[PDB]
Amino acid sequence: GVKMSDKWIEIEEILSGLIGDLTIAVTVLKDYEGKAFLREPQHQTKRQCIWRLCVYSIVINCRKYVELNQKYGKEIPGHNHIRGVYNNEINKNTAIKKLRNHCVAHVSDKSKYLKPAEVQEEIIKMFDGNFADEFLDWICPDNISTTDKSESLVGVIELLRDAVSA
Amino acid sequence: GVKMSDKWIEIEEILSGLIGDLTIAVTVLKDYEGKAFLREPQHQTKRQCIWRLCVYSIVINCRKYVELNQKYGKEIPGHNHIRGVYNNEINKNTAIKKLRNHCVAHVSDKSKYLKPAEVQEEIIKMFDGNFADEFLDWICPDNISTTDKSESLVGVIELLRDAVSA
Repeated sequence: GVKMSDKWIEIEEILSGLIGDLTIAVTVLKDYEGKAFLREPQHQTKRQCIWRLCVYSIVINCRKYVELNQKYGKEIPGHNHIRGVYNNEINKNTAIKKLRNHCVAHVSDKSKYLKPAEVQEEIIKMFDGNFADEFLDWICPDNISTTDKSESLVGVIELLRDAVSA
Repeated sequence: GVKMSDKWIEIEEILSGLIGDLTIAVTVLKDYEGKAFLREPQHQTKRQCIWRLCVYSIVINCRKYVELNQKYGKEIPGHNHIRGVYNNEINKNTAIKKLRNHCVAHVSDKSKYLKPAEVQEEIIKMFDGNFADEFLDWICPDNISTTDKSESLVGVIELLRDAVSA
């Protein structure tokens, strides 16, 4: 029959998942980047596989954050602005959607397919160069505790979760 | 205009990606499981996030293996059987598709949505219990080199890749 949507339950859930998945993808990636030997030529394949593992998860979740936004203008408005800012950054960075789409597409759906060299290019575009620090810190900085939560995606997503918990 | 499909190029690519992504997801998961402190209560969230990271990737790739199979009966037939066996195991294990679908679905598409407790249940179903060893070893065993390649998903996928390289 009919019922209440419990929108807010679903939203708290999704927000919480976003915080954890984005945080862990960054942490894992940084952990492995801390192993210098992985930058050697005989480990390139393995290293690339780690990057895809973490990057695919980041892009899937960045898009989810946008999709949540476009579904729920039912949002607390004291943060209405910072939220749109992060929403906008993600759309601006088109490598994100491109990577998500490829990673998630059905094998038969080749309209979204990126060849391996293309995936590599898209990853460089996403990070805006050869250095991951900026983008990673923008997703989730180390010791996010002592951090202006306006200054990272995960902090902003936490700003919303905590508000919704009320 | 019209051209050759270069099916075989695409297939070599996808197979190669499958080998690397399945292998790394298992390796990462095992690496973190080797850190005993992560099983403590204050780390449950983080530990769960690691499991989702790796499990989502495994399920996405297991399904891709099936989808590749259903798209290309153009396949070497000396391995025609082992391939269908692994294809069948994956379909049999319905938690795999369920998890894939949830992880990949659009936020607005709630026909596939699993609540957090449901995701946890599905993960236990996938592993057929509280111990990951069997399923993980079935995906990709340690030192896969000294291993009957018929005895793991990744070995079988390597059996095909290597053949296709010809």
